[PDB]
Amino acid sequence: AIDNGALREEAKGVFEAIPEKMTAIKQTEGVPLTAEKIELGKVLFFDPRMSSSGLISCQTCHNVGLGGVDGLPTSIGHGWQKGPRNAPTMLNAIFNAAQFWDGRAADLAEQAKGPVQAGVSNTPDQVVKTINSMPEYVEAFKAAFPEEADPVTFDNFAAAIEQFEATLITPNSAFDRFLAGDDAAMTDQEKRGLQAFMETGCTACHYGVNFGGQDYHPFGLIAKPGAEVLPAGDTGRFEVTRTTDDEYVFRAAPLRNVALTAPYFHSGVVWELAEAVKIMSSAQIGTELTDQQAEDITAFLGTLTGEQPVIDHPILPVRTGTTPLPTPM
Amino acid sequence: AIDNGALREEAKGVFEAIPEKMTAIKQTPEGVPLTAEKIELGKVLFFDPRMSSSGLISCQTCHNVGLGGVDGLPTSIGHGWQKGPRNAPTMLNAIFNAAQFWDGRAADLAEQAKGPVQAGVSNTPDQVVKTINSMPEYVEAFKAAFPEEADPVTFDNFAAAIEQFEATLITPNSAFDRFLAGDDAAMTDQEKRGLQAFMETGCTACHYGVNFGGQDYHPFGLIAKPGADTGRFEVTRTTDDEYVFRAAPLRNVALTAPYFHSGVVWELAEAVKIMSSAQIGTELTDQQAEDITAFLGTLTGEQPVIDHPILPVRTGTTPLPTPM
Ligand code: HEC
Ligand code: HEC
Ligand code: HEC
Ligand code: HEC
Ligand SMILES: [Ca+2]
Ligand SMILES: [Ca+2]
Repeated sequence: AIDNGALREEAKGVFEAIPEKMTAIKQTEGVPLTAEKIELGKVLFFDPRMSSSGLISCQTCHNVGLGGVDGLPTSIGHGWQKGPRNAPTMLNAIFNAAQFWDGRAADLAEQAKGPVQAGVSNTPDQVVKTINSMPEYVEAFKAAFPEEADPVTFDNFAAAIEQFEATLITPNSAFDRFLAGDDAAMTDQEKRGLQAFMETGCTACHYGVNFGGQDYHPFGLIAKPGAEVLPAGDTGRFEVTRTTDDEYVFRAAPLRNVALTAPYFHSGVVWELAEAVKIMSSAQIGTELTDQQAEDITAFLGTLTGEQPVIDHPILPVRTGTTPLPTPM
Repeated sequence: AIDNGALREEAKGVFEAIPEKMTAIKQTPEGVPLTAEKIELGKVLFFDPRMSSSGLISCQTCHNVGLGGVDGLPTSIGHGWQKGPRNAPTMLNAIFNAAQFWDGRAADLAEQAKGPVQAGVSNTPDQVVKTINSMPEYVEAFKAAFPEEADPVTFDNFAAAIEQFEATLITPNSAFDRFLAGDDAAMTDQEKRGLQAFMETGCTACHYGVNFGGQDYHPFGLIAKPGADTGRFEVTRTTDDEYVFRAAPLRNVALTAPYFHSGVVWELAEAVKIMSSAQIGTELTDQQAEDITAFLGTLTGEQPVIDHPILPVRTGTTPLPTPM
């Protein structure tokens, strides 16, 4: 066992490296990324005054220094949520065709907007009024949206953030460098894991540029008896189960930077990556791993960690006399 | 009115410009030298929300570098020394404040060497250290920053590193400093009338030196006027001068609403008018209040531009965050 050329050839049939840099989005030549929109989006992403309490920004739950996530079990950040979910990483989110953790199959079907806009309530008006009250924001929106008479809209808020989101990509992980042609980029163990990941059927669901993130499956995590009275490391506390009549579905989690984004699953109840791998060894989904395979895939998944964005923290617009006051709650 | 040379000369006897860059801290002689390794580790810690039991709150949360070094909210509770919720003061130029707390009884204030980060600091220290030790990138950074120490991951060192980072959170070259340094056109006529009124109406009794405050305490604080505008609050003497408040440092005041220890005033103009009162020996005309308000905007310096640190990755034995 262990031919690099064979392994690379096989991995190239199913995965793709993350690009070094994005130049446009929404190619279906798409929409040019521009410095002005990117910078406004960054400002918006870090501004806690876009929340009612004035403490919560996108950066709070999708923290760029912590793998694009908050490292906590669950939160509620978007109107489309039925309940609390683990925050997915913003890193590489631009590549995910499937935009939600879970839903009724037939409802996710005819659903266009992502989490930022889905459904979106009072918020848009409240966001715009907050933006309008600060002249530095108004000036920024006019520069980012030069062809727009009326540029401070919730759609434009969402558009500027999406442009910033497109810069939050993590090229040059060990796996990507292996893929490009560097044999020494991965260990023997990590290569054994790549091989096992591909042969045991994980790729049915975790494939393409993001190793997941593209489609939904009638399978999701549940607690076994006493899960909440058992050691947070303890094996066999949770397992995956097929939903009844396949009617409810979960997105196959995009596994890029997975080593950075514990805890795991839609409920954020698993803290060890090895345990998440063992849980995805299941007769029900059609994957079974030996102890060895589980160990090697775990080591493999560490190679999906890319170069983290280096981001200057923005200086936020000063509030003015009629900026809406934050709510205590 | 407005002999520039004379006004500048007057300002220099009572205020100082913010230095371009700090080189050492704790000069009591050559102080402690600032180093790259310590500043860097201090920045990581400052942004790391895993330093709180909830895993959500970092120093950055309440002292937000993109928001003038503050959270912009009326009050919070961040340090075991607080008697009650207080408006979070700015991190910007805090290094220069000899007075360390919003308020307290004169005596408890008198006996005390440790600032907010360390005062009264419980089980926190062990929890913090355990958390840092569980991540090898932290242990490496601590070894690099404190090379002379066999046991470098301590709560003392956590605070010492953050203190070095804090020393880079300074804001030189405000319009007032540029005027002080010789640029007559750095401030408008109104702003200069404001400087002049600030100096002659007695504000400098308490708001003086490099930070326009931050240096001592006074038996005077903000209280609400009953009712459930403009006459909503007033400054008042404490019950007998045993209870005192720190003269707020006015650097970057334009950026750090809301105002006063309770964070109940939103408009700078109103905070100025509040500080006009015979109680403290100040009295402003309508025109002086307005000129002083414009002037206080010349205290807004160059905001630090900081690369957001990439945090150490947690491991199997990193303590889990608390539901809260
Ligand atoms: C916590 C209180 C959050 C706030 C603040 C923000 N987000 Fe979020 N985000 C959060 C959760 C719990 C989820 C999962 C929702 C679900 O049930 O599917 C999300 C999801 C996203 C995504 C999708 C990522 C993907 O993999 O495709 C994106 C792009 C996203 N969120 C962006 C985002 C923006 C731009 C925010 C500021 C306006 C924001 N989030 C805040 C939790 C929280
Ligand atoms: C389709 C039937 C799947 C196959 C085959 C595999 N996975 Fe999977 N994975 C799938 C879903 C629907 C989910 C989310 C489930 C939930 O309840 O949250 C996942 C999730 C993971 C994770 C967690 C990643 C995260 O960010 O939380 C990991 C580490 C993972 N899956 C690994 C993995 C392995 C190694 C597989 C082959 C053995 C595998 N998955 C197969 C869908 C499907
Ligand atoms: C909100 C939950 C906060 C957290 C998180 C942090 N701080 Fe804080 N800080 C907060 C308040 C309400 C106050 C005033 C305390 C008082 O009543 O006097 C402070 C004060 C400071 C200061 C004093 C600054 C000055 O103007 O001289 C400093 C230097 C400071 N705090 C530092 C600091 C550090 C390093 C933090 C992370 C360890 C941190 N604060 C968190 C509110 C909150
Ligand atoms: C000594 C008795 C003082 C004199 C004279 C002046 N100020 Fe003051 N100031 C003082 C204290 C003790 C405080 C905080 C009190 C509290 O309850 O919080 C302040 C605060 C301010 C502020 C608010 C700044 C903030 O960051 O919250 C401003 C804008 C201010 N002071 C301005 C000001 C002016 C214009 C003065 C001359 C007319 C003046 N102060 C005098 C103490 C004292
Ligand atoms: Ca996660
Ligand atoms: Ca304030």
